[PDB]
Amino acid sequence: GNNEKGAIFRSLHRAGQPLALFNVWDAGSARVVADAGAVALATGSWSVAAANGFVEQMPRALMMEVLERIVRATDLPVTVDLESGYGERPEDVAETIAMSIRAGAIGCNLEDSFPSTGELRDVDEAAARIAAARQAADRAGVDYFINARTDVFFKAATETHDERLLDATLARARAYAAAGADGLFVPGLRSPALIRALTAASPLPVNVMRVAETPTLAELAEYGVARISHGPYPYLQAMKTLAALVKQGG
Amino acid sequence: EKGAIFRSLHRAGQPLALFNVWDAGSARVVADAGAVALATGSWSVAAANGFMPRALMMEVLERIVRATDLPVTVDLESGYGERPEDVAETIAMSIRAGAIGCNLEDSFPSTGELRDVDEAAARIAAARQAADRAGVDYFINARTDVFFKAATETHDERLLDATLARARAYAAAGADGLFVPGLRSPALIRALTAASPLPVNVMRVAETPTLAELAEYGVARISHGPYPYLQAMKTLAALVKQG
Ligand SMILES: [Cl-]
Ligand SMILES: [Cl-]
Ligand SMILES: [Cl-]
Ligand SMILES: [Cl-]
Ligand SMILES: [Cl-]
Ligand SMILES: [Cl-]
Repeated sequence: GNNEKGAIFRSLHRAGQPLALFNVWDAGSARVVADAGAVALATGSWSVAAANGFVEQMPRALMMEVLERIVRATDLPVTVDLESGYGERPEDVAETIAMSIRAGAIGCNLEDSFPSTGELRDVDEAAARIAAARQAADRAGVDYFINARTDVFFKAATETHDERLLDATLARARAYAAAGADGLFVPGLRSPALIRALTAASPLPVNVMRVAETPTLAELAEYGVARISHGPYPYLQAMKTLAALVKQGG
Repeated sequence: EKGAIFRSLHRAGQPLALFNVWDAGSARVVADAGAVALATGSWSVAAANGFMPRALMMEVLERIVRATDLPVTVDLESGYGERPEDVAETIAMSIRAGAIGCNLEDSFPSTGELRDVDEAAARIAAARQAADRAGVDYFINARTDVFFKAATETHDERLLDATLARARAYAAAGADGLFVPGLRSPALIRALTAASPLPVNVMRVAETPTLAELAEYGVARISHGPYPYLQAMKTLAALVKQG
């Protein structure tokens, strides 16, 4: 049942032995990833939107329909990217999370940026959305993993990534943990020293994104990361293969 | 314009090469890669969506149509309809969805058996009339399963004879193209294209022969079934295994 899937998913967040997730975008891709030995599935908002011909411009109901097809395609635990939570106010984000649970997801990514400007929400406004999500999950009686994404590093040029940004990231992480987040996702962060400092101080299991060849999975694990994401890389590789067939006359 | 463009691309010896797409994202990728038209394939769409009801295919189809300015043809399998009247309705739905052609197959969908020639032709006629009634330039690619269903060892001049007699009945009914999946023999493909009343579509099995070699056989259209989807999923599986 979904609580057992939720428990399995939670248990896989292990500092130094990280959960690696590949984002799927439909039931076919879900099945392929599960058959290739994945231990859980994630959706990615970018991949799902691209697959469906969009640039939270995809309506929530259409995302939920996609999610249900993904969930029923395999027996693996599925986490869903809900972006900023498809809601103006905290109560609206709670409805979104509650709908994700009804759709059969056992966790989410919930991000702290405004879809209008891409700017960060105030720490406590962001935390209030997390708290509403936690409450919705708690009312459902489900074991549900809220992975709180912070865009502190993601929105900053790499050359500006330093201790001040790490400190801002950690202040958000503490607020988000207190509000009921289960994990912290910090995309855009690649510095070994900063990742080490983050995992040493974070109140929550840390998710980082792999983009370049470096750092590698083994390196990230050694820094103490608990979860590794790849964004739309899987979808983009699949589509590269498709485009090359077309050009090669294959 | 889309329909007339698509029709014009069926040139014997200068064939249209079609890749079957299965969602709006794949449609865009293929278009950006230089394709001049797009096809939907039923197997790929079903696979991507976890299989299929007519409504889901039409929903998928509309999203693929809106995704690019290319002409789009849709695989309608046997036509999603018990009687010719029902096939006409499926065609009408596809036109509302923005498709400018279809593949329509002459076999019973639950068994794979061929319909008698007059019943298969009547379904083509109903499709043609539905398109004519809608006032659209719509390309009906009549798929015959003669080589698809029959044992390889019966694949001879007699099976070609059967294929050609069906093609002529289908042409008289309003078909615009003839698709003969399961036909691989170069001698039979050459014989078929020389005698066919309609531009011929063959389906590539392997990467050999080249698009150039097939063109030299006089074919007008070359398709690839679910191969593009399967290759994309191969890459996805490999990525996961590499970690
Ligand atoms: Cl993604
Ligand atoms: Cl960095
Ligand atoms: Cl991700
Ligand atoms: Cl297909
Ligand atoms: Cl043959
Ligand atoms: Cl095909």
